[PDB]
Amino acid sequence: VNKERTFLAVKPDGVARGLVGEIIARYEKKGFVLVGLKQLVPTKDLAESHYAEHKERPFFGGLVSFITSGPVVAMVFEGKGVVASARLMIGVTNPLASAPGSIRGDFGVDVGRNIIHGSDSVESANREIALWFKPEELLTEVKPNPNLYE
Amino acid sequence: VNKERTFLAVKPDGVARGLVGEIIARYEKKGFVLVGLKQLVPTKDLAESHYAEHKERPFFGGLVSFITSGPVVAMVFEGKGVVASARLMIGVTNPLASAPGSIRGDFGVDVGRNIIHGSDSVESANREIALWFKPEELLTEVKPNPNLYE
Amino acid sequence: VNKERTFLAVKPDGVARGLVGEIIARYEKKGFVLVGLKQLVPTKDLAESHYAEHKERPFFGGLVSFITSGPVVAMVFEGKGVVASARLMIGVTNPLASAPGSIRGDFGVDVGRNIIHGSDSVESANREIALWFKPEELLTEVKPNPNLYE
Amino acid sequence: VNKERTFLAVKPDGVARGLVGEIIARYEKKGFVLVGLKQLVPTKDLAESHYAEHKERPFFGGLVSFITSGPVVAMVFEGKGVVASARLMIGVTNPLASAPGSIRGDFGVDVGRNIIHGSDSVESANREIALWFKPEELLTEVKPNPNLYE
Amino acid sequence: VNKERTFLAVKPDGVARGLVGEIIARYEKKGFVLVGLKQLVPTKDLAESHYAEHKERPFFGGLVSFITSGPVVAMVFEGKGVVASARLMIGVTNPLASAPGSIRGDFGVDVGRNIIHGSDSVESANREIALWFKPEELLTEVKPNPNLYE
Amino acid sequence: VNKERTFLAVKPDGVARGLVGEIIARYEKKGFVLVGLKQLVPTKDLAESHYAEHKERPFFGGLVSFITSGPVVAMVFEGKGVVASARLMIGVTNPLASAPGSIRGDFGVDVGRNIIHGSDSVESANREIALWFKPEELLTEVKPNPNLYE
Ligand SMILES: Nc1ncnc2c1ncn2[C@@H]1O[C@H](COP(=O)(O)OS(=O)(=O)O)[C@@H](OP(=O)(O)O)[C@H]1O
Ligand SMILES: Nc1ncnc2c1ncn2[C@@H]1O[C@H](COP(=O)(O)OS(=O)(=O)O)[C@@H](OP(=O)(O)O)[C@H]1O
Repeated sequence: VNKERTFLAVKPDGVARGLVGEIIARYEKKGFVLVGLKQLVPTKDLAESHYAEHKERPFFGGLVSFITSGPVVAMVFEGKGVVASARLMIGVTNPLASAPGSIRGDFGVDVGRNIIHGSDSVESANREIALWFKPEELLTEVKPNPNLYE
Repeated sequence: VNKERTFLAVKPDGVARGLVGEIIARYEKKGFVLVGLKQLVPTKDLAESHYAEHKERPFFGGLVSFITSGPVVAMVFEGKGVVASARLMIGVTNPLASAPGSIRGDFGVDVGRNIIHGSDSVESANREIALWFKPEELLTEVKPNPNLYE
Repeated sequence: VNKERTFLAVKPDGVARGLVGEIIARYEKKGFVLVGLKQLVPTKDLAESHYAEHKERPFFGGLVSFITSGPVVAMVFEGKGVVASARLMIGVTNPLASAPGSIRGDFGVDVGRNIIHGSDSVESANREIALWFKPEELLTEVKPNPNLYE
Repeated sequence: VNKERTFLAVKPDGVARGLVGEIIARYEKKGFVLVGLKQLVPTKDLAESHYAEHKERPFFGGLVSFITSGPVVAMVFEGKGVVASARLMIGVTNPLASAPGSIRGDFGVDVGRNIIHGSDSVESANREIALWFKPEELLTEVKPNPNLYE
Repeated sequence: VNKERTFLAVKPDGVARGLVGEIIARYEKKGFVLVGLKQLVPTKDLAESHYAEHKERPFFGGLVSFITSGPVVAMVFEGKGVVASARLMIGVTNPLASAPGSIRGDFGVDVGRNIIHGSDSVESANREIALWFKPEELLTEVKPNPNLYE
Repeated sequence: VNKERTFLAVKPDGVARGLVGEIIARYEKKGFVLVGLKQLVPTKDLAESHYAEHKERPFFGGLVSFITSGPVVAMVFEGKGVVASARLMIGVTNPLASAPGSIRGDFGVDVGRNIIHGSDSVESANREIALWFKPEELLTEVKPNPNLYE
């Protein structure tokens, strides 16, 4: 349904490099509605929890540290197939393998500093959202440009 | 030869969402010459005739209505391999499956409202052109940036 | 009223330099609705008539010749104070005195090749329109983004 | 000092027309740091309090309603002379009289729907900020591109 | 004559902030031809000589130091009235006072780090050019888009 | 290592069509540092040597001729995996087969005039670089945005 949602978060490197508006604009132009938005610096707790499935991976160490080394613009978009489209638009893990046109492909270079995070599945979406956003912070209703869907 | 032409038409949603300029600019930046251009509201007759090959398809119903529910910017471009290139740049039918950088992949979200139409073969081009444009409305001669071809 | 109209025409140099979409996009982004659009090569008659008020000026010679030396994308936009806003966005006669942000300021250099024409007054608007467009070629109705006006 | 801050808020039409990203990007490109950001629907109380100085003005009626008829992206930027600069970049009250390059001059058309609001004085900034943002939602420290200041 | 030239130089902050391409593109779009281009780190000797006219000015110390603290992309453009046009495009000394649309107005914030330098007069152009480019490094001939001048 | 380098060169058509700034900006946005830059007209000697590997290929004649028919903007970028990243960004030989988003895919149409050249391997990079730049013209040190690498 045209009410699917995903969790996106411009990480400390996207924020510091001034890529917040560019990244948001790409999604707005696509047709997805912003449903929640806010800036905060993640806590170790939030980072670990957010990155739970990578608990015993060599990189989990650095993920947690960096994602809490500064402000993060957390956000929630909504729209048909937003979870698949978002990831698609984001690119692939390694910015260097990301095709031009995608976020990481156009702006990224080191997997350590790959600008943004997008939920991988509606399952991780629903969890990630409920982790970063008090339900109060999300639009109870949404009306997309009528020229978007049939 | 560097004289092939394709028919393109920003559909009611492209036009209504204000994507006429961006769409044209993308092909102008590519190296193709506008040989014709015009805005109008297609008639049931033209829509049906335009969508002939999909007469007995479940969606044809909605195709003809929508493409006539408002203004359409019909246009004809020219240049080497313009037909294959236009489609590539337009993306795939479902905007969600269209790669970033393509028209439908950057601004589309529903198959029902997918912004633009490009001729799929030189065969359909020749026909589609002849349908929307009286031959008088088309450049009898063209001169592209000399820096474009060899 | 939000129904005022103006006549714009990307001249042979804007067209040849590939500035059609860029110029159209600027107006679309502003909030004005396209009401008519078409491409044609002006005839000596049309040029002279169009440039009537400059009949005995040293430059009238060249204006007429050049504006008929190639295709011209004639168009008609609509919206509140479109005639004043259009000119504003176009810039001033001499591209070099045109501030950055305007069309001529960003793209122009020689007054001889100043990319575009915009009607100077609603009076010249109403005349110019009726000169370049058979009434049939203009939308009988218009519905702008409801987010545009109050 | 390089710590001055101003309050900005993309109004319902900016948000609805999908201009959140572009607006933010313009200030990010300028050199200012986002110290706070969030989206919400203002309450009659906040709108009235926000528009206090215009209590007995004919338009105040519509100001409070509209700014509460939908989501608003409130945000706080920081940097040298940010208040005077923001306003300059925003343009003048009437979007039609706003020069190209400014926000209102590039995308606005009606005084009623003029996209964004910027604090007019450091005095109103300090107040406006304190109204929409709990001090917890604001960066306690900021570090701008070292290439920005001397 | 359409062969006047000016010396432009992206200072260390423009270079470090990644504004080289944007700045060149702005002039390329305008109509001016690149006649010389190169990246180098100014030597104290060159900075001093280049800033000769401000020898005993308070800021002279920092101008020389900063402009040699890193790579500068020196360039020479050519075109009718380029010197007055480049300056207009660059904006005014204080980036805060630069109108949106201008280089300094779109990206600068401190007078000390104001991105780029443009010759002030044809007098200074001829001089400045002769100072940073060996005559061999400048095009002996130039052919601008024929759609540019009359 | 984040110090790998590649040789890029905007060919005469990219230079003449005014794509220099756009092409540099694309790489600047990606994360790569400009380490050398300059504009020159290739001599037959250099074109031949540069195209050595295609000595007895049918197209070799035109490659050498065309690349010396005008100014070429030679440049050397630096960054982790730049050689494979630059190539990806450039697209594939036939601009018609280049995906949208890539340089050749966004602006090129003929294999003969395909805008830019990027080294194919670090082997060719080291060689090509050594051929168009005297070691003195390349930065002896580089400091990329700290928000780029881990
Ligand atoms: N090698 C390495 N070094 C550092 N950080 C890394 C590395 N591999 C993965 N990551 C980041 O951790 C998340 C891994 O998600 P993936 O599903 O892409 O894992 S994998 O790398 O593809 O195996 C994912 O973070 P988010 O995308 O922010 O969720 C990766 O970007
Ligand atoms: N010196 C000179 N040489 C060539 N062409 C010229 C010259 N002066 C004006 N024009 C063009 O003619 C129209 C004149 O309109 P203006 O009202 O601007 O006249 S004036 O030049 O300001 O006196 C106007 O054309 P449009 O803008 O296409 O209507 C000018 O661009």
